[PDB]
Amino acid sequence: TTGEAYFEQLLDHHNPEKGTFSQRYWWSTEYWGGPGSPVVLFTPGEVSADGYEGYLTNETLTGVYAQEIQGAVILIEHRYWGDSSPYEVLNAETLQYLTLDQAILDMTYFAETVKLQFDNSTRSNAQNAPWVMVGGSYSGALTAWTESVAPGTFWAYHATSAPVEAIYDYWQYFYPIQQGMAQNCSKDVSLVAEYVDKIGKNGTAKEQQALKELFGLGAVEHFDDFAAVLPNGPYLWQDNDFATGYSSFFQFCDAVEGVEAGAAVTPGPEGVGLEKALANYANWFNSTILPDYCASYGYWTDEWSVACFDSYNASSPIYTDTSVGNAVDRQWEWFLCNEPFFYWQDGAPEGTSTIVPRLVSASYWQRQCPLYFPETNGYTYGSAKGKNAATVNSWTGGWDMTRNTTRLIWTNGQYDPWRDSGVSSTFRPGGPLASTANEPVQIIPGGFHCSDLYMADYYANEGVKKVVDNEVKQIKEWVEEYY
Ligand SMILES: *[C@@H]1O[C@H](CO)[C@@H](O[C@@H]2O[C@H](CO)[C@@H](O[C@@H]3O[C@H](CO[C@H]4O[C@H](CO[C@H]5O[C@H](CO)[C@@H](O)[C@H](O)[C@@H]5O)[C@@H](O)[C@H](O[C@H]5O[C@H](CO)[C@@H](O)[C@H](O[C@H]6O[C@H](CO)[C@@H](O)[C@H](O)[C@@H]6O)[C@@H]5O)[C@@H]4O)[C@@H](O)[C@H](O[C@H]4O[C@H](CO)[C@@H](O)[C@H](O)[C@@H]4O[C@H]4O[C@H](CO)[C@@H](O)[C@H](O)[C@@H]4O[C@H]4O[C@H](CO)[C@@H](O)[C@H](O)[C@@H]4O)[C@@H]3O)[C@H](O)[C@H]2NC(C)=O)[C@H](O)[C@H]1NC(C)=O
Ligand SMILES: *[C@@H]1O[C@H](CO)[C@@H](O[C@@H]2O[C@H](CO)[C@@H](O)[C@H](O)[C@H]2NC(C)=O)[C@H](O)[C@H]1NC(C)=O
Ligand SMILES: *[C@@H]1O[C@H](CO)[C@@H](O[C@@H]2O[C@H](CO)[C@@H](O)[C@H](O)[C@H]2NC(C)=O)[C@H](O)[C@H]1NC(C)=O
Ligand SMILES: *[C@@H]1O[C@H](CO)[C@@H](O[C@@H]2O[C@H](CO)[C@@H](O)[C@H](O)[C@H]2NC(C)=O)[C@H](O)[C@H]1NC(C)=O
Repeated sequence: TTGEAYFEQLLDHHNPEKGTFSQRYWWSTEYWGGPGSPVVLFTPGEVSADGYEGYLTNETLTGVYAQEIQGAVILIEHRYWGDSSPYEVLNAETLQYLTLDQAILDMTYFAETVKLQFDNSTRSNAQNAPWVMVGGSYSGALTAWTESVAPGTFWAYHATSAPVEAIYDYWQYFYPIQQGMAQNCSKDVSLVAEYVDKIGKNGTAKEQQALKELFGLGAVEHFDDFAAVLPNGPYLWQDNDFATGYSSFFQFCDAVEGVEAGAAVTPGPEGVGLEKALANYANWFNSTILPDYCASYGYWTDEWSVACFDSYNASSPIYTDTSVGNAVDRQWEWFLCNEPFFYWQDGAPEGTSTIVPRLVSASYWQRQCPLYFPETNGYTYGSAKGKNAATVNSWTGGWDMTRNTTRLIWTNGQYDPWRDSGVSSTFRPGGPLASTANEPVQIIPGGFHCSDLYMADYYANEGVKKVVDNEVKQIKEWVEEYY
């Protein structure tokens, strides 16, 4: 049996008397064992909960967990998304309560205090029953940070592809993509990305314009903004999966190496060279990607519109649409500018090879925060009041929260673009966290973003199956310890 309910969440957990707001949540007792049985808690994170109904199911890791431990599952919508915002206009004033501190106490308070329709008794709240927090991507960092910051409510935690370390200049976002990408495609995307830099730095107004026209982006005023489209190639890697097959990422690397989908003859490890890779890249963007791009924000109808790419128009609707269901996910942008997480997705520093133009820099992204959030009735975003990535790592422990852990399990993906801000990062001091009995961690060979949350991956790849079986076994053994 299933249901949808509303929980009256505290607006300010340190001031419970500024009042409440309504937060949307769903539950299934499909595998529930009755009072005192476990509860598996999940939030989609930085997104409306519309369409996430599958996480109540054993087609996702969350239900698989519930089936094996005979618990219920509850999907909770994160504050400020979907039907769970305390305000209908999101600016620097109203967004003041969208904070990691508040999100964390949101879950512990919910688990400790919600009056569940399938159990009016207190006997399945977190004080009298084991609650398992599961999350991937930011929700995984939320799971882990709750273990770090408010340890005593949930019984166990599983965090997959969690970016627990806040990083300002996060060029390492593209490092795993470089590694897992084909060699020829890696070298050739490096060539094009470094050419865009040389034209933007040491190049003429005429050279710059010509280059921007190869992509069909001649009307883009700022060269900055043109360089920011090129990761559209590497970005597709995050849409990968062990069941996506011949996916859009691989279609892009074929376009760059000048071949058709099932070609008999292909380039070797060294690729096709700059003059050829430049044209294929440029033609791939103008042909497949650019059409209807801006139109997918709903703010423009023109199929060949080029306005979405203008990050300097302070009046663009990507900045001024303050509605809860805006298109750019400004709520997530607030965490980046205010917490501050940053995670700015940039080209590598000068010593280091890059598949993204170095023009796409931390400053490029930082600049956009006051346009997303102009100063409102005295309030700003935190990185303008002096906060930085150490503001968060000081509090959460970042990478080093692994030092004292209890009943928390990590999964990461070998080629996950969010790997290098998580616990298995190659840049973390000492290298990837070593697995221990007390604190297990495993890396999915060849893995992408949260590639163990969909069961389609379980059947499609024998590596995921090993990882899914071990962690399901660890969550079972740990919950049994509650009795
Ligand atoms: C130099 O540059 C080259 C050009 O870019 C580059 O080649 C490209 O490499 C990438 C990465 O290796 C290839 O992507 C893979 O493609 C696999 C499918 O290949 C078949 O389809 C391709 C697409 O073409 C389509 O074309 C038409 C379209 O209508 C149709 O034919 C159909 O749609 C085709 O699919 C073909 O390109 C490909 O061609 C092979 O066979 C041809 C003869 O028929 C031959 O001409 C081809 O030549 C190439 O290779 C040979 C060497 O063998 C070389 O001599 C040639 O010159 C040329 O290089 C080629 O042999 C096929 O017909 C995908 O399976 C694969 O995706 C898997 O992996 C990723 C990443 O992990 C996952 O996202 C996917 O989900 C998927 O995972 C599944 O499969 C893997 C298997 O490894 C498992 O690990 C997973 O667990 C999962 O398994 C599950 O699903 C499977 C079914 O999907 C089940 O089997 C399994 O049991 C599980 O259930 C990836 O997309 C890309 O195709 C290729 N491009 C070309 C043109 O070749 C070079 O790498 C590069 N070299 C260097 C050194 O840098
Ligand atoms: C996932 O859960 C479904 C139920 O939601 C399981 O299907 C049930 O299986 C039992 C035993 O085989 C049957 O008695 C039920 O009639 C099935 N229910 C439905 C709705 O089909 C399914 O077996 C589970 N999958 C796995 C891999 O364990
Ligand atoms: C690891 O962290 C846990 C959680 O913060 C610590 O457990 C606390 O220990 C103090 C002192 O004994 C108690 O007053 C608290 O009630 C405990 N809280 C919980 C939630 O268990 C634990 O001491 C830490 N372990 C190490 C080795 O530092
Ligand atoms: C910045 O964005 C605003 C809003 O999208 C643009 O203003 C619109 O311009 C179109 C034609 O370009 C008019 O049809 C609309 O009526 C305008 N609406 C508003 C609210 O201004 C503005 O042109 C953009 N600025 C630049 C330099 O491109």
